[PDB]
Amino acid sequence: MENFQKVEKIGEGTYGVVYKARNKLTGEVVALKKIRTEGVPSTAIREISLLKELNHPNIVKLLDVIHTENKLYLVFEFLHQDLKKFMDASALTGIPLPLIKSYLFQLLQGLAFCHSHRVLHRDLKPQNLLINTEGAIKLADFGLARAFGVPVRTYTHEVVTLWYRAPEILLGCKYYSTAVDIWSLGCIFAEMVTRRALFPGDSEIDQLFRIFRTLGTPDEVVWPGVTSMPDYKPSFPKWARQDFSKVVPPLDEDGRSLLSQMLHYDPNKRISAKAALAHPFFQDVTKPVPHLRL
Ligand SMILES: COCCCNc1cc(NCc2cccnc2)c(C(N)=O)cc1[N+](=O)[O-]
Repeated sequence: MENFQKVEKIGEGTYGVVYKARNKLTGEVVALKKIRTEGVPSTAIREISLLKELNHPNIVKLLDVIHTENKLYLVFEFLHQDLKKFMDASALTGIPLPLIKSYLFQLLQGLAFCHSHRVLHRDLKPQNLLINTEGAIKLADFGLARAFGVPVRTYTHEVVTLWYRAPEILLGCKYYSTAVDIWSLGCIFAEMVTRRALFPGDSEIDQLFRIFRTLGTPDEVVWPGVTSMPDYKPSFPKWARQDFSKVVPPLDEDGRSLLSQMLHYDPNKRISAKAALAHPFFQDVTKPVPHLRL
């Protein structure tokens, strides 16, 4: 580095190493990501740069895009904990419903904001939802997938998780819609509630079949056009749909009704972030503070 003092290694991200660092001139504490081959594609630069203006309280702020020495670094606002770690830490008694509801509400506001500006995330997962001691939760890395794409493995060879991937993506659709993020968030919502991943697939077909086993194998009635998707095979086993009462017990009917709308197969029928914010589930939403030991 030069202007940033490295405090500690956060880990290996989907695009490269991430460090907690301190700006030597301002003293500001940030997350510094070194982006992975030769020359840095100008298109990515222009696209990522546009993200500097995508500002919202529930979106991790992109502070700077440094393109020097033909290297690429992204400087982000720093938060002390991610939802994956917080969930593992809450596995004992689970995250209280009021906090789950507050987090879901805030995440939907972030999605509504990005989606209104036509920006998609495409790879939402607990690891990129960040929280602070004030009860805020923020979405990290919106827009990077479009700028850099999503790898099978990270640079250290870790397998990028498929657990939150929408079915249209798994079936080969080339054009992603905002619906892909609602799906991922629905999966995360279900995981906060049950304390178990909803669809923990370990391959693309295992991921797809896990979805089919729970929500039923999609057909033309529920998803017009599904049998014409690039990777759809008429040989897919036909599983009957299970009851949500069995999928996320003991979530109440407001919660199950919202989840069901976030997991509709047809992207076009899937609830939008803005409409989800108006769902009765949020009638009694509050902003509790989590128990965070840093
Ligand atoms: C390398 O990824 C592993 C997943 C966590 N990854 C991240 C976690 C963050 N914060 C929460 C946190 C968690 C643990 C320690 N210290 C801070 C931040 C950030 N912007 O503050 C960035 C990334 N990331 O850009 O990846």
